[PDB]
Amino acid sequence: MKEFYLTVEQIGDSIFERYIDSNGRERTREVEYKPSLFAHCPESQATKYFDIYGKPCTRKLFANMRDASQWIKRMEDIGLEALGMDDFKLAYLSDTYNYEIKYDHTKIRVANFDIEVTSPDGFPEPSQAKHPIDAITHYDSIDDRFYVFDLLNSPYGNVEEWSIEIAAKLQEQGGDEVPSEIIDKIIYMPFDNEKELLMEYLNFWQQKTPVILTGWNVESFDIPYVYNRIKNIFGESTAKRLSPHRKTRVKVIENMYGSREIITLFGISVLDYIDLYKKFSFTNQPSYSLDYISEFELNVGKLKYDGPISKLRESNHQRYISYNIIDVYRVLQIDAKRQFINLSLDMGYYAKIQIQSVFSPIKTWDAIIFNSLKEQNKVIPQGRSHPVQPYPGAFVKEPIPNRYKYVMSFDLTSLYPSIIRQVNISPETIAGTFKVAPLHDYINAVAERPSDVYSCSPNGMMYYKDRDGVVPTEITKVFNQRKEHKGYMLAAQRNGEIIKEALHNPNLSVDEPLDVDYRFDFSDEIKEKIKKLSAKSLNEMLFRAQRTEVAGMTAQINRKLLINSLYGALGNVWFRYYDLRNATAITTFGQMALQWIERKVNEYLNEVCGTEGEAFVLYGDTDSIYVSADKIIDKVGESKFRDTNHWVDFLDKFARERMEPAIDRGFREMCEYMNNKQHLMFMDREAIAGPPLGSKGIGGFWTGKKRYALNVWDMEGTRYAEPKLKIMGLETQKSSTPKAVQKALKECIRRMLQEGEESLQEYFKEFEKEFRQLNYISIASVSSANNIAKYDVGGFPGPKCPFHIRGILTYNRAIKGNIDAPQVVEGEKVYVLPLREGNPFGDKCIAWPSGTEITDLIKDDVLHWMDYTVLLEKTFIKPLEGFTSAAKLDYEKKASLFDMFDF
DNA sequence: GCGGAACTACT
DNA sequence: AGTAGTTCCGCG
Ligand SMILES: Nc1nc2c(ncn2[C@@H]2O[C@H](COP(=O)(O)OP(=O)(O)O)[C@@H](O)[C@H]2O)c(=O)[nH]1
Ligand SMILES: [Ca+2]
Ligand SMILES: [Ca+2]
Ligand SMILES: [Ca+2]
Ligand SMILES: [Ca+2]
Ligand SMILES: [Ca+2]
Ligand SMILES: [Ca+2]
Ligand SMILES: [Ca+2]
Ligand SMILES: [Ca+2]
Ligand SMILES: [Ca+2]
Repeated sequence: MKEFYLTVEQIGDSIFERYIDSNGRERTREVEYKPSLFAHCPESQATKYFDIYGKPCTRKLFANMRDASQWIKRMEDIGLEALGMDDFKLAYLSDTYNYEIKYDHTKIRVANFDIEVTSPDGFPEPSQAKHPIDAITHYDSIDDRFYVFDLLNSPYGNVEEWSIEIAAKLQEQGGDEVPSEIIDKIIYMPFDNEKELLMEYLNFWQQKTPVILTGWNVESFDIPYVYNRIKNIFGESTAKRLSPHRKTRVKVIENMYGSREIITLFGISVLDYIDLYKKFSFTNQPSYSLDYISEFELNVGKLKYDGPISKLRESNHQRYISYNIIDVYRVLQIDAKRQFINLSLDMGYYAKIQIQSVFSPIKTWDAIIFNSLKEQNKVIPQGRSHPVQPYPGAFVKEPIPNRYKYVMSFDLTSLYPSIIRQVNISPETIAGTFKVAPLHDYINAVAERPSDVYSCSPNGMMYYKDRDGVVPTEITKVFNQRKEHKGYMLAAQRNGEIIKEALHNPNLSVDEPLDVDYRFDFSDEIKEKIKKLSAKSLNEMLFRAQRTEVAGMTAQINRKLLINSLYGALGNVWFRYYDLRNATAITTFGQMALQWIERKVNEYLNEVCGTEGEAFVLYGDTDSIYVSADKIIDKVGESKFRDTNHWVDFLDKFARERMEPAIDRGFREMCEYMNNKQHLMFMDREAIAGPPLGSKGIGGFWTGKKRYALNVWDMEGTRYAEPKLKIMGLETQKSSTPKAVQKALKECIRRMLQEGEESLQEYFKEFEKEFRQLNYISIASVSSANNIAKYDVGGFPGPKCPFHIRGILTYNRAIKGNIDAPQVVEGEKVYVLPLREGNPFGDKCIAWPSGTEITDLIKDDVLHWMDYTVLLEKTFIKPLEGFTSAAKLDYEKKASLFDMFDF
């Protein structure tokens, strides 16, 4: 079909691009690309080229890129603007693919790899690569195979080959539980020497050069390690062969006692999945280990193996290798579920950029606006720098800490991109300034109307209402494109059902899969043929209908992610269209809006319930307001409600038929007041929360800004079977807290909201004793010792020493003169427990090796002096009180039943 | 490292 | 205790 690119690169004066041919073959190309730039000219030399300001420009075509750059520097001294796209890779993509790109991921080579490197001393530093690579599994998507390169005769031991027959059996037999559907997709290659092994790994890499490279943290470890290693042994010029163009660029970094290398390989796109998972996940994981995330996303357990990690190879090789493969596999399962690489390509090919530039909102948007502008003979402004300096932020109401029974919230749609469209804020729409009053004067409609000819903002800017802005025109385009892909998706997910129903009655015969476009609901003619098709054809059509559905879905998650990252570009000094005054016009507007709708709602609810000065808005998000329906319920006794599911119904209607309308009216009166281009502030109710009918629960509470808990029944229309707990900033998932205390802290919240003060106390008492009876290692902690030697002063903790190092020294002191005891080594991993004051160890804590169990040398004292109380009060009662105090409760009664017996 | 949450440590 | 100063994630 139409060809698409794989990678674009600027190597001096030529562009090096890898692409897919019109006949589907992968091809490479070199092009001494000849760029163009622009310069302003007089109103008599004008042609067809204009900047966003309307002033004419003349084109300048250079012989090569070096000249073009050279001409920009030169143009700088003269003091004249150099308009035009200065990143020549994007201009070349815009010229070579002047049409919507339609790609076929099935022709794109995506590589996923992980390596293993045995280390006696500390964690192997990549920038040094002193330790040999004894394993390396490479999964190629084109071939759908797991290529395992297993070493066999290292300076750290020699071993037996891996056995696939074993690998698939139950561990309870010696097997490694390697998934079934993976066993036949493995190609095991055993080697007798590293240098050998390594060379083969390169022939492999040239014969199957990745286009996209993934793994779990391959960017800050695996890649630099493989690079430096090969370098060390064969030379940087036979290491640069990991680059299809023999060009690399090594960047170095280091802070105090940490240092790293990130080797950018020319001609190949690196999308580290961890880096990727942290961006599109939108879920803060308290940890990002392959192990933790794999559990979260796959409810799969941390593969077991005993002994210290640094010797798992000479100890047990079989399992050593099997856990290398499993891990590469766990990463595919996460992608097969999150589909993040697939989202990368889509967004990448949409903006026409290098796929990795997806991590940068600046590049992506810069390309979109450029391409949009170029198709109109428009010339982009030259990027000039400006001093970084903050401006007002998001208004966040300081809530009065307390309990809140009935609460329903309202959110306004895509607030910021929406302001940019309402006020018409863009760099070339600025039209003036006005004498500005205090912000309070504006939220209260006390100040004078700024203008009757221009669109304004509370900060003092005015914009042109007669012309569309470059930025706002672009936002609207992307917004309308989502609606388009929604439809395609729904129609494909709909044509999908039709096809399945057909499959219930396959026609015994031989036919073909119909030639139809799945983005559109099938015609009656098609539907009628479906019923007669065979099972082969039909099953095919289901694939293709299913393919089309996912495609339209990713397309819209894309336009959605895009729109949300725009404000991030417009506020960044390095964005080509940045302007401090505009960035501030958006932020000051958003503030005013929120506090204006606040006054209005407080106005409308006090009138409707017949009262005065009452405050119904208890808290304000940056784009949300939380209202307490307390009186709105008291207005109806709360004894006239059948079940709880009844009042949820009632409030649901009271917000749609009365709340919403009074809100829309208010946002329009503000649109005129500020005289804006188009009214776009849409604030719809989203959540309904409170305590189960006829219960003692409190409903919810706020401790402070961004810290609250709500018992939610309905969210934007969908009624929950079981109420859901919404927890924000109460830190109930600290990595520092024992898993059992995380579950207990969440339990006290549910009981406070759904059951009540009484029910709370009962439970605090319960967890109290059950916690004091937990195994030690249960409540222990982990961290590693990677700078103990320094912190060590004559055997004791030196100044500013870290807790775990204190333990690693305390342990270190009780083991002097013993050889059976597991020693702690620089870089290893350890366990830490707080010791009770007065212990035989002489310090407040102690640590020990995580790879083996506590020496019988100290075990008994450790168990006897473990400081349960300090942990219990530090991780469970200190935070618990924050909730209770603010909510006006007590997790323990001071006076109980016994003080009736006059003992 | 990055960027930074997220932990000590001090006037 | 706010405000200021450190560790350090993820990788064997
Ligand atoms: N319009 C436009 N072109 C740019 C800018 N920067 C570099 N160019 C280059 O301008 C040329 C585009 O002109 P083109 O559309 O082919 O002109 P025409 O087709 O002869 O009218 C290409 O070499 C672009 O890469 C820019 O900011 N705006
Ligand atoms: Ca790894
Ligand atoms: Ca590993
Ligand atoms: Ca990284
Ligand atoms: Ca049939
Ligand atoms: Ca919100
Ligand atoms: Ca208006
Ligand atoms: Ca909504
Ligand atoms: Ca101190
Ligand atoms: Ca220091």
